[PDB]
Amino acid sequence: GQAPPGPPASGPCADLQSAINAVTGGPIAFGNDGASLIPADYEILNRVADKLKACPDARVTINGYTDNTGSEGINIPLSAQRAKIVADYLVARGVAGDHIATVGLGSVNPIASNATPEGRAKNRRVEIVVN
Repeated sequence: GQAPPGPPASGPCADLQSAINAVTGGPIAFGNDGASLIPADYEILNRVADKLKACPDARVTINGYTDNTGSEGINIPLSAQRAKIVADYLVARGVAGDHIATVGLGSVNPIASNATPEGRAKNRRVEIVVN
């Protein structure tokens, strides 16, 4: 079952969005595909987790994106994998996994032109959104 998403005084909390955005400096830029993030990864994810634990009442939606040059449909599970990576780190840092939501939107909000692989590398980014 799934507990009804009706939080009386839960949800609206400190601006973790702007807080985490301040550390990330925007979206989560990746530089590895096919394998997992090796040690000496991103201290930012460790930093982000800190404020997510500060207000574990909140819900965070990690949105993953991809380039549109790929086969549509696959982008969904793919970006969902990218987002899961962050969640795993957050949970590993002591953040409540049940309060973290990882989604894969594939190609939705394109940052750069897909004509160039560079832009595609930007488009495959992931963003942490606070509910």
